[PDB]
Amino acid sequence: GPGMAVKHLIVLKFKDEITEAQKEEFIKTYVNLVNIIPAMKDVYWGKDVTQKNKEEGYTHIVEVTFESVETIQDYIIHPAHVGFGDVYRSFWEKLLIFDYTPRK
Amino acid sequence: GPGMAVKHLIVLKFKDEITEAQKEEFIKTYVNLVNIIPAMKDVYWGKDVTQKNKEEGYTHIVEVTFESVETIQDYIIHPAHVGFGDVYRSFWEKLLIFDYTPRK
Ligand SMILES: CCCCCCCCCc1cc(O)cc(O)c1C(=O)O
Ligand SMILES: CCCCCCCCCc1cc(O)cc(O)c1C(=O)O
Repeated sequence: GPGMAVKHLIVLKFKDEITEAQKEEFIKTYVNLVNIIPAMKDVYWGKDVTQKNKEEGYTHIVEVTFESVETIQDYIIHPAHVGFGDVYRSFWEKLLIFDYTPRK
Repeated sequence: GPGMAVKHLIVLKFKDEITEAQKEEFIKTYVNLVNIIPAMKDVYWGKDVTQKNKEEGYTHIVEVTFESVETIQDYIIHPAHVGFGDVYRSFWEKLLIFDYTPRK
């Protein structure tokens, strides 16, 4: 179509002791970044329900739509993104980061 | 619309010896499954461009929409899916699978 987009995909595992209340606060603050970082055009997330890689332990997936890899860079270095890591890095055990253009 | 569908997300790293042409043939013959497996509605895929995961170097991402976890499981055991997985399993080094309903 006429618009171009790049998807920023994050896969996440929280540390075992993190509470559901803490996860909720974490996620609310993350999705709120759309009100702070204009590069972020869409945010959708979900929790895995099938546990096909239970041993690896990733549970959460977030998809963020951007116009280009250049605006993704603006999001990465935005002070609110750095600050989110400052406050919440201690909540996650591991992450996977991907940037790609979905195609058929 | 109000529908509550489920996304099937696959993240993959091929073995180092697999050629680009072989990866493309794998993807092409994976997308052909939409024509064979009733549950498989659509497929989008992409190649990661930012390479941020260090020792966990997944390269390819595929997203498939399904009605439900049950119809995902239909796709898993369908003989054309079993056959695809059987004969290409030696292609990949790392594989993660997630099933989730995207939400805001
Ligand atoms: C519904 C779950 C919300 C998960 C939010 C995860 C935020 C991760 C922040 C981050 C940390 C990092 O060390 C490297 C990065 O690339 C990134 C990023 O892409 O945002
Ligand atoms: C653009 C790259 C295309 C990737 C195709 C990956 C095929 C994976 C087949 C499989 C094997 C398995 O052991 C378990 C599973 O759930 C599955 C699956 O979900 O399809």
